Amino acid sequence: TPVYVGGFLARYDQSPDERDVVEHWLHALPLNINHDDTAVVGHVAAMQSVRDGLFCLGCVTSPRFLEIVRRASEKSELVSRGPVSPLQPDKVVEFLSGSYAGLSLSTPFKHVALCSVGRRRGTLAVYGRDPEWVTQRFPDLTAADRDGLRAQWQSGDPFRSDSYGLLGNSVDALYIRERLPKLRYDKQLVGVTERESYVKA
Amino acid sequence: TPVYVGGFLARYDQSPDEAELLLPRDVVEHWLHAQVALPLNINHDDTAVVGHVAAMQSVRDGLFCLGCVTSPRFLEIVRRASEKSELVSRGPVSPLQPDKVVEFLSGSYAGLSLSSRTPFKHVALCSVGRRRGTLAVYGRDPEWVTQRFPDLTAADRDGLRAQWQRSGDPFRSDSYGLLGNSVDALYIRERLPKLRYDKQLVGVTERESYVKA
Ligand SMILES: Cc1ccc([C@@H](c2cn(C3CCCC3)nc2-c2ccccc2C)n2cccc(N3C[C@H](C(=O)N[C@]45CC[C@H](CC4)NC5=O)N(C)C3=O)c2=O)cc1
Ligand SMILES: Cc1ccc([C@@H](c2cn(C3CCCC3)nc2-c2ccccc2C)n2cccc(N3C[C@H](C(=O)N[C@]45CC[C@H](CC4)NC5=O)N(C)C3=O)c2=O)cc1
Repeated sequence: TPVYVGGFLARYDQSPDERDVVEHWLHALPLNINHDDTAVVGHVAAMQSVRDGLFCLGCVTSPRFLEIVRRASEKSELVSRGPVSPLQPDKVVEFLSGSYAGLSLSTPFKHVALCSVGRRRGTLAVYGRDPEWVTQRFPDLTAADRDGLRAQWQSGDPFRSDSYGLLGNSVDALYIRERLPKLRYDKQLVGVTERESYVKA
Repeated sequence: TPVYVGGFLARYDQSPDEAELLLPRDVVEHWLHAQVALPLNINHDDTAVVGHVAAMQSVRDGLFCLGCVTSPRFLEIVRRASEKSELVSRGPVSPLQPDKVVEFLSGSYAGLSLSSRTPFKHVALCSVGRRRGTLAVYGRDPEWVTQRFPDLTAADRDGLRAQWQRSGDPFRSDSYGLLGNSVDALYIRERLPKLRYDKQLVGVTERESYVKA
């Protein structure tokens, strides 16, 4: 029972302190925790460029990883408080949404990384059990674009690390400066403020 | 080898944001005159006892306490995890020497929080205290850690030292517990800002200590 995650990898809307490049850059891409090849959880399942940025849709497949997340979610207050509105409890989808709230890329496309908060602004990670559902979270998207994505989505366990790794990668995150302000930005920007979701930001 | 941790539980010069966090000097000192040794845990969780409180003392600027982290099951978990933490790797500053375990405690559990009505229930290592000034300073030597705190005076340290001259591993949890509790901390708002306020308040300039704030 895998988990999809979707978001923008790069946001044309925003000027860095760091569209042609990407569409050209196109014609098994893996997905890991925080850019650490001993921590591959699953794969990208689609990329696509649109009116406002590069958008990505990846799948989270690893039995050992998901097991940590399940166990770890059982001992989290945030998770226990559940999600909102009419959304139904999903301990695993909520704990990811909290832990790895951000997305980042490195063909020219090396891999996609789930991280606590992303390098390039506007890169909020939306988790969920259904790919259509996660695309439907982002108002800027269109159904022609979802056609681009659904076209793509419609080994063994590659996970070297363990809880301890994750435990250590987690408290690095705690010291990234003004991360919660940055994360709420990608919210009021990519519109997952509007369509309700499992996002904890 | 255990790790001591020290800091303010409450600051008299500070007005709370919640009315329920009032502890002033007259109430603290009354309780100190009141009559096991108090346990130390992670986030007020009775399953996460990592050791004990070794001393408390009312002093000019507040209530201060020194605590000891003895648990081998806990410390082991921490040891394994600092092994995989970029912050730990970057390393401490100035002339300090690397202490992976000490550094990771300083990151994960930057704060102290008292549990109080035997009116002192316990003390809690936690990622940030709701009282301000509750920065938690870790180190291998009780003295050294109290020397990290400017507001303290020899008379105050003599009272402290006189309490640390006082085996049932009490920890009942695991990495999963701490994993889940960490991503809670991620969504405490104005956390890093608040820790930094704590730093400047109590003197701990961080160029003389393992604090990571
Ligand atoms: C506000 C903020 C957010 C994030 C971070 C920052 C960070 C803070 N700490 C530390 C802080 C203390 C302990 C942890 N570690 C990191 C960190 C950096 C690199 C890899 C892993 C981690 C965890 N951070 C976090 C996650 C992912 C990041 N990147 C950079 C990479 C990147 O620049 N890749 C390039 C882009 C263009 C070109 C040249 C480089 N090609 C590429 O592949 N990228 C796009 C990312 O995924 C990243 O920069 C910093 C601040
Ligand atoms: C800026 C900020 C800092 C901390 C928190 C806040 C928090 C945010 N989240 C959530 C947020 C998302 C998931 C976790 N959980 C917590 C939380 C609370 C209690 C225990 C564990 C956790 C993790 N938080 C965290 C740790 C310790 C706190 N306490 C409790 C204690 C306390 O109030 N003890 C009292 C005082 C008077 C009376 C009734 C209670 N008698 C007592 O003994 N104390 C002195 C504190 O500092 C605490 O208030 C909130 C904001």
